[PDB]
Amino acid sequence: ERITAARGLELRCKGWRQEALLRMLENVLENGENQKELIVYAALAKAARNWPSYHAIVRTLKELEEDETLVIQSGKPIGIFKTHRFAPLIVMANCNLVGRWATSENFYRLQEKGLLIWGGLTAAAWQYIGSQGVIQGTYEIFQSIARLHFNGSLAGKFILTAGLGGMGGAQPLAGTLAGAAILCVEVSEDRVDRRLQTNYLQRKTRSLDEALLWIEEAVDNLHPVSVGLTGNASDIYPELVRRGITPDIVTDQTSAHDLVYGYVPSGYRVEELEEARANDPEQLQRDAGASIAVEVEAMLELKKRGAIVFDNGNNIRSQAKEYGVQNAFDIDIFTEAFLRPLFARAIGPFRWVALSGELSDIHAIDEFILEAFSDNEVIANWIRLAREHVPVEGLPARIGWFGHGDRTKLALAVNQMVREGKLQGPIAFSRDHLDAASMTHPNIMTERMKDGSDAIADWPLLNAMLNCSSMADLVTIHSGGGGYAGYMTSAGVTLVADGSTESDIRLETTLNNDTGLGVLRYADAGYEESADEVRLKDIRWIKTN
Amino acid sequence: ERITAARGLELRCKGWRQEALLRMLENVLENGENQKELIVYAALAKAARNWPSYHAIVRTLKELEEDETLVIQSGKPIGIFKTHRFAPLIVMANCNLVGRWATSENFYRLQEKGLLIWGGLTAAAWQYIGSQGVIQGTYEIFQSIARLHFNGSLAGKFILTAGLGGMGGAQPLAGTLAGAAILCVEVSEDRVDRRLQTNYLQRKTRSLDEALLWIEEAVDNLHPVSVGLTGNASDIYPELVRRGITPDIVTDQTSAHDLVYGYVPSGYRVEELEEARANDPEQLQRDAGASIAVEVEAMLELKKRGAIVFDNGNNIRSQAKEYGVQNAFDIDIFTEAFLRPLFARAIGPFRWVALSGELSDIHAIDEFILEAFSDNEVIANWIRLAREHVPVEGLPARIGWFGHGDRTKLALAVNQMVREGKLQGPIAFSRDHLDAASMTHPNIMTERMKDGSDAIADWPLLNAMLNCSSMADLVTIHSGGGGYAGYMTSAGVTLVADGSTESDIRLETTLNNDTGLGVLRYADAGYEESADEVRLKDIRWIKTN
Ligand SMILES: NC(=O)c1ccc[n+]([C@@H]2O[C@H](COP(=O)([O-])OP(=O)(O)OC[C@H]3O[C@@H](n4cnc5c(N)ncnc54)[C@H](O)[C@@H]3O)[C@@H](O)[C@H]2O)c1
Ligand SMILES: NC(=O)c1ccc[n+]([C@@H]2O[C@H](COP(=O)([O-])OP(=O)(O)OC[C@H]3O[C@@H](n4cnc5c(N)ncnc54)[C@H](O)[C@@H]3O)[C@@H](O)[C@H]2O)c1
Ligand SMILES: O=C(O)/C=C/c1c[nH]cn1
Ligand SMILES: O=C(O)/C=C/c1c[nH]cn1
Repeated sequence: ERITAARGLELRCKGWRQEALLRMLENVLENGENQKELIVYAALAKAARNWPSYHAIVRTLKELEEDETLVIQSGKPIGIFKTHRFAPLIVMANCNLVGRWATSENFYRLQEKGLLIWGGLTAAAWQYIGSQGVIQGTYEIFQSIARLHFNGSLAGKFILTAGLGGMGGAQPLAGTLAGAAILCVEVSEDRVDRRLQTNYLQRKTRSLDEALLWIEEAVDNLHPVSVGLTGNASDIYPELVRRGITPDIVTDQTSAHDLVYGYVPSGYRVEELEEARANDPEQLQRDAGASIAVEVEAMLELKKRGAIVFDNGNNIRSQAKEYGVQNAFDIDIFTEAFLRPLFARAIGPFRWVALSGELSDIHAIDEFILEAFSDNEVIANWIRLAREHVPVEGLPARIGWFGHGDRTKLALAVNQMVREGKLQGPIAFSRDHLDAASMTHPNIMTERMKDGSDAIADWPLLNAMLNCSSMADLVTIHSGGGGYAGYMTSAGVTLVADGSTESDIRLETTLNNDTGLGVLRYADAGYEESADEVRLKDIRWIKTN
Repeated sequence: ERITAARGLELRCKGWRQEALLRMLENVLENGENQKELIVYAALAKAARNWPSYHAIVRTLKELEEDETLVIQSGKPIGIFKTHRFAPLIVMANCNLVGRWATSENFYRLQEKGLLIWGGLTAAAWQYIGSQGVIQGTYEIFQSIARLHFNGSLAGKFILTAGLGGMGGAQPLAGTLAGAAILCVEVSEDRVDRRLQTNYLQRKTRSLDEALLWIEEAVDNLHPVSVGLTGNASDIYPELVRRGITPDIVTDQTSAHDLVYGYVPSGYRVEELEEARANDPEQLQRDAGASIAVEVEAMLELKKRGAIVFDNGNNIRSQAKEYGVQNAFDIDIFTEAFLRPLFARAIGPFRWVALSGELSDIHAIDEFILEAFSDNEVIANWIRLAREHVPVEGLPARIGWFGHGDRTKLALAVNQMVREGKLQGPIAFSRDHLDAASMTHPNIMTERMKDGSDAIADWPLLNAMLNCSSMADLVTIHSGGGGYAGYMTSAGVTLVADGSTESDIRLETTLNNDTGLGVLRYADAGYEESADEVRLKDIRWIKTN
């Protein structure tokens, strides 16, 4: 029987802050792409190191007092420590390796030995809310491209992408919300069907000709459509190049970061991957890397024929370069090219979860946002769209990109709504780690920083320490695993709006500092949007020169 | 005019917790090996990124309120954030680079660009107390060797080492406190004289024959002696091999971790190093690496002739291997070979500083320890020796290795002594980062862990987050710079015992968790001393299997 988050108002823990974390753990497994292996998303991002660790985490949370801290180490609960009730209930650090040892080869060996797990960004910290977590980011990428290259509209524009997994599955809905005709190549029919049946996906086919006919009809009419094509991206993309078909936009969101558990090489059936991992994992990686190289060569050709081509944050260019595509980094990254003006003001992927399990709670917050942020036409547009079109996945939840001060405003209003019984139960707040002071990754978040600080990992470490100092409920530091090993370090944070007045202080303190450090990180690198935000919001940026 | 720590009881800041950190900053510069370059020790471990950063840190500390946190990033003050008064006053993260970019070459380039500094372990967190900080560790190494190989006594035993810098300068006194005849090779006459005049060193010479005559007379009589020999270790060590002279113990504590600013190659004069760094830094590194290789070859030969040979934590074996010494790691590391049974109980380099500047404060704490820990003959022996023989360096301070619960006991007694006026002024507590949950370094602290977890850097990240959650005054996360780039990540903590009852809670909470996580880190790796300590001290170690 599949794990699901507890619904309703019956506490299993000593309080609602503890219960919230337990339900978020259950919720990432409920929305997980392979719950049975503790895998939440991204092929091998796990919620805990193993089932023994999971059960001991669950036991510990049920007995944890508000003035204690549980320490979790690469997904394994280690000990319980006395702190105080304005300190995190959990601090965790997942898959951190000292630099010269931070290689994929070392990662697999240590995971085999039982010593670590990769936590993804939001898997091991239990902050994943389903595909919705990434859908506004992708939609904002598509809209930024529209503004930059297509007069503000993707109507009649053709997007090609691949991957309909935990995160990739958001792309068809992001595409059609932006008015685009979007073709998503996916190797697993199982995944195609899942997205069809949750209505992230409109149409499916096994025929490329049929898919292109549908795309053509939509483009010609300026209608949106999403098509899932069963196939391998390293076969389909070169074929479009052969046919001289250049989409207007091309990206990829396959699991290219991991050549053992992620990217399916050309000529392999999904059914034989386990077999291949067991017998000859080395050949499988070589085959996956060669197929990624073919796919990116096709992307590069599409780029030269005029497509807007970009990396959607999966190290696909890094992999392609390793397997011989020397100009792979001619392809843009979505951060530097499209979203960095948002990050520079610490506008980022803020999210919240209705721990009661009641969708009416999300809808009440939706209505609050439309009323209280009505001068913010971006968030107002997004919330209208999400309320109408994003289905419930696990616990009702909402993604909503907010910047400095706005996160705090929302969370304080919601906490009061919990306190006043306008919401049925407490609300958990969190975010992706793809946020201003909380991620360092030279080929994703921090590629080509203005000051060259691409590799500086101080910032997420600072974000974690400051958030611990700011009364958050859960704080985490992650580093890359699998093919992300050695590429990134990030930090996450969870807050529980349980209605109490003491939570008001925690929410205010953490959220102002979580975004505040984000603004200063980009201000330090010389971004003028950040310097403007500092003045607008009276952030205390220290001047030295 | 040289920077010195303020003495006396006049506050320059808004409170004594803030003043304590300001004085510790001044104090590491006062005891610094090259204050003029902000360099505290270890060739390039700096207290701040640059003088502009230093002045802005000083200004900020003078105005910082107890409910605020200053964020420092690789030695540069970034911003001031509202937290609460049971949160750190400072969180800092120094010289952290994502793994694939954590190389010495990247480090130098980024330091050149003005983007980072190496913080050492205790330099950028202002936790260095002078040479005393390391002297008990070295003495415990020598005593462990004595127990293992020489019937409990180094009387009549010959120790050969090199390096009389910030940390290396402790070796002659550690040697003679243990009864040994110790020869210290040092290239700079300036350094030799400094140690002579602070009485860390008994005798100096420029003649190897004279040095060996002195060593021989002492050995023969079972007397202790310390001799500083002006010379290059890569010349002297092979010469002893040539002469068939095998000391009983051989180590090195030169700055072998950095081939640009540290290790002086054979045939270079110290006077020309600056010139060489400017013109041809690449040749200088090659020359330094070749000379380290020669020195370690000599060490390896001495080992085969029966010397107890070990690496004293300066990556000398790593460097030697890189420059061709394939069996360099046949030489023991002091952690795994001698001190790990202490680390396994979180016994570690705890230290405290009399912020009043009054030596009588240290002496009162000394007397307290002798009375309150009298069943602990190890600490009782050490304190007697240190009070008698360790000179004051900068602010009066004391090193004293204590384990779980004992650190807390000491700090609570001292805080009460501050409160009751038995001490003139507040006391700062800290430690080296060479401590149980606070250091990851596969070729120093965590070489050859029982469970193979040598590379896992989760633990210092956890130590920092938990200490932030535990009401510490300053928390830091550092990673390696120079030749340490990619090798290590560590965490430090500072507490201010200012006498208040609220500080009692902070000191208790932080110290129990700083050592408590340390015990659990070694317990997790399977060390039986740790499992014993857990039971003895009722540490809440979670069981999963
Ligand atoms: N680290 C970041 O900053 C960041 C941010 C957002 C997304 N992501 C990345 O998004 C990528 C995907 O995330 P996920 O959660 O969707 O992964 P997931 O593994 O759940 O799904 C990956 C999908 O790709 C399919 N696939 C694999 N090889 C294929 C091929 N050759 N052709 C077609 N389809 C193929 C798989 O069948 C699966 O459905 C990952 O690399 C994740 O890291 C990363
Ligand atoms: N990272 C750890 O875990 C740890 C712990 C303790 C000590 N240490 C290391 O101890 C080593 C020294 O620390 P420090 O603070 O003494 O450095 P320091 O640079 O102040 O002094 C180094 C001394 O070595 C001398 N020297 C350089 N090359 C020489 C040569 N070829 N022959 C003789 N003398 C030579 C220099 O003149 C200087 O006096 C460093 O590598 C530091 O990291 C490291
Ligand atoms: O939105 C999430 O939960 C995760 C986003 C992400 C991207 N890459 C890894 N995790
Ligand atoms: O005792 C100190 O202050 C520093 C010890 C240390 C060892 N290596 C780097 N710092």
